[PDB]
Amino acid sequence: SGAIYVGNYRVVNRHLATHNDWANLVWEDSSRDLLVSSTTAQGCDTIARCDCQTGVYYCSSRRKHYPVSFSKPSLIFVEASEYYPARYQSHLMLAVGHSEPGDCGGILRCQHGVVGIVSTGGNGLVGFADVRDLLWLDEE
Ligand SMILES: CN(C)C(=O)Cn1ncc2ccccc21
Ligand SMILES: [Zn+2]
Repeated sequence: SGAIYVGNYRVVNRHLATHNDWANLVWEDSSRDLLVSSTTAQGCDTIARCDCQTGVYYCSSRRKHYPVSFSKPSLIFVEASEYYPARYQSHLMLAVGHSEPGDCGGILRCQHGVVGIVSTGGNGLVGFADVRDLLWLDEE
């Protein structure tokens, strides 16, 4: 579990979105595993605006933050998990590291702020859903 809180937005994995998220929907995209809902209070997070390929991510299944190198957001085939069939996911970054299903929502961060959230795992990789292209998160 985990979310990004930027302005009056809550950014979550689409597959972990609550009824309250869907009832306050701003934008969702299954291919990215992202959903954004509206909040009443303002959030503490800053979104990175950059093409960094190094950062640090939170792994709940280890209670640890790990420094990683990661690929640029791409369209990638993801094998079946407890929450999705095998499919193509877009805007996905991969790194070498530990990821189980419950790790989804952990933040990946660089020197510029939040890059994305854990969205995939298995076979020694962790996949992150990028948010740095979503420039509208920074306003309105
Ligand atoms: C201000 N908002 C919410 C948006 O632009 C949301 N958004 N983000 C990407 C994207 C792709 C097509 C259509 C809407 C999309
Ligand atoms: Zn950066």
